Amino acid sequence: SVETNYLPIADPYVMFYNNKYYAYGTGGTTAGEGFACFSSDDLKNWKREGQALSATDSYGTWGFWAPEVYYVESKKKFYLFYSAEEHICVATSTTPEGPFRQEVKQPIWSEKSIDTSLFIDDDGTPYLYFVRFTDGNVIWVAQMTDDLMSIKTETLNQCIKAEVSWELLQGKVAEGPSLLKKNGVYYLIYSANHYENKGYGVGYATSDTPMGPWVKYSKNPLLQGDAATGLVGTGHGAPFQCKDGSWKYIFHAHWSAAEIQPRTSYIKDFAISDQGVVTISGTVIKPRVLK
Ligand SMILES: [Ca+2]
Repeated sequence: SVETNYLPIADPYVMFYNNKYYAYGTGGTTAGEGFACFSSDDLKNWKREGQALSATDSYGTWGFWAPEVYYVESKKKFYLFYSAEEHICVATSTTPEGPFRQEVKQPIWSEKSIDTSLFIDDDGTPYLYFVRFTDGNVIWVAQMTDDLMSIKTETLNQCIKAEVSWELLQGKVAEGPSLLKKNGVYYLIYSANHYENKGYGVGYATSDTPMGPWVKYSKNPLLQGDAATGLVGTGHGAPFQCKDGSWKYIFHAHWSAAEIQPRTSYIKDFAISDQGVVTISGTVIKPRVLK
C-alpha cells in the first residue's frame, strides 16, 4: 500500500551502498526535527527506514537542512554532513539508516553556513563545499582535517556567486554544491536563485583543481523546470551512480505551480560526456513511498 505518491523531501541526496539506494533530505521527518532515511531497490518505490538523525543527538533545534551521507572507506563508518540553525555539522553512524549522532553537539566552525558537500580526491585530501553569506549565498571550499570534523580555515577559497541572468531571477544565491571529478577535471554542480522562485535551477562550473579557479558552463542552466511534467522550482540536487553503471540526478521541485510547500523529490538522467559536458535529461522518475 501507498504512504505517499511523492518522495517528501527537499535538498535530496542519494547514497548507493551495498546494492541499495538511500535517500536523505530536508523535511519529511516522522519523529521530530532532524533527517529521515528512505531506501529503495529500483528508485521508483521507496520505503522509510526511520529517523537517521534526531535533534537531541545534534547541535541545534531548528533548521535541519541539506543532509549528505557518505561511507568513508578510510574510517569504515558513515558520515552525515548537514546544516542546523544555519551552521554546518557532522555526525556519524555505523549503519546507513542511523542513528547518526554527534559525541559533542557543536558545528564544524562558528560562522553561519549551510549546504555541506564533501569530496575526497584521488590524493586522499578531503574538501568540504558549503555556502557562506559573503555576497549573497556564495559557495566556498576548504580542506578538511584528517578526522573530517574541522575545516582548515587557511585553505578557504571562493568558488561560485550568483552573476549571470538565469542566476539572478530572485535574490543573490548560489548554493547546494555537488562535486564530481572525471578525466582530470573537477565539476562543481550548483543551484541558483532563492528556492521559492519557480526559476530555481541547476548549473555547473569546471576547474583543473578542487579549489578553483572556476569557469561556468556557457549553456547553464542544466535544469530550470522540467517541460514534460511541468515541475518548477527544480534544484538542490545530487548526482549518483546506479546498479547498472549509469548516472542519475535527484532533485526537488515545488509541490505544484500554485504552491511551493511541501517540496518533493524527483530523478532524471545524468552524464558527463567524453568532451567534458554535463547533461541532466530524460523522462522524470516520479518516486513514491510504500509501507
Ligand atoms: Ca546537498
